[PDB]
Amino acid sequence: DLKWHHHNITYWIQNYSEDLPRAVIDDAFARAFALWSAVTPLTFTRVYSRDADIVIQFGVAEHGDGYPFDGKDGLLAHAFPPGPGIQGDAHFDDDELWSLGKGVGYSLFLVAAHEFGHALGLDHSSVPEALMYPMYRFTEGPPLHKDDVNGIRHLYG
Ligand SMILES: CC(C)ON([C@@H](C(=O)N=O)C(C)C)S(=O)(=O)c1ccc(-c2ccccc2)cc1
Ligand SMILES: [Ca+2]
Ligand SMILES: [Ca+2]
Ligand SMILES: [Ca+2]
Ligand SMILES: [Zn+2]
Ligand SMILES: [Zn+2]
Repeated sequence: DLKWHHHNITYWIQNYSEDLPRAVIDDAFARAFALWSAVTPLTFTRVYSRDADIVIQFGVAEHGDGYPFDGKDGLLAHAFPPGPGIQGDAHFDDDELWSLGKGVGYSLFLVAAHEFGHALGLDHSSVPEALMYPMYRFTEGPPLHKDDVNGIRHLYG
């Protein structure tokens, strides 16, 4: 689907990377969601249930959906567009080192914010400063660009 048809989105952290403490991973995901909820009518609530809209997984190689990861670097993560089942879900390649990004590894916060954009129905942007641009680059500044917000408002108002 192009967009979620309800506004109260739920998410389930199915498993964890050992790269970071669980509370840090939880917080990284919460911050990524808060980025999008500030600019949409959507809310994001954590649940402990397989019936969540956005199921979050860490995995390596072929991890059950026919879109395999590739070891260290290269592919970082992927997410399915809105809809039932696997649709909406977000998977992170645990052959990466997940971190807060400033030093070694990839920022789990930034990559999750990008993936959650796909999970809400956004495609890749052509603006290099936008969050939805198809290349990772670490930044400590505001991730959202006009294009990201215009993209998400087009879907959600
Ligand atoms: C080369 C691109 C197109 O591939 N990426 C996947 C992707 O786009 N996943 O969303 C594809 C296979 C779906 S990615 O995993 O490498 C990747 C590249 C950049 C980012 C990214 C992360 C934070 C901020 C901006 C871009 C995330 C994954
Ligand atoms: Ca990889
Ligand atoms: Ca789903
Ligand atoms: Ca890892
Ligand atoms: Zn997957
Ligand atoms: Zn992407």
